[PDB]
Amino acid sequence: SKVTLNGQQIDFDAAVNLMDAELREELHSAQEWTNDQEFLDAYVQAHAAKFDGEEFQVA
Repeated sequence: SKVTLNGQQIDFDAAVNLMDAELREELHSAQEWTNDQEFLDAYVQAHAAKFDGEEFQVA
């Protein structure tokens, strides 16, 4: 799928490949996800919380 990150449409699988492994599995285990965009948006929030405010980016 494509998801929107920081105003740009990017491949979700590529984004997932850049996600912190512990956070990605925590989010996957915690709940059902309506779609990949909801997953990404929650990941961005969790990444900022884990890494002292760092903005997840893909580039």
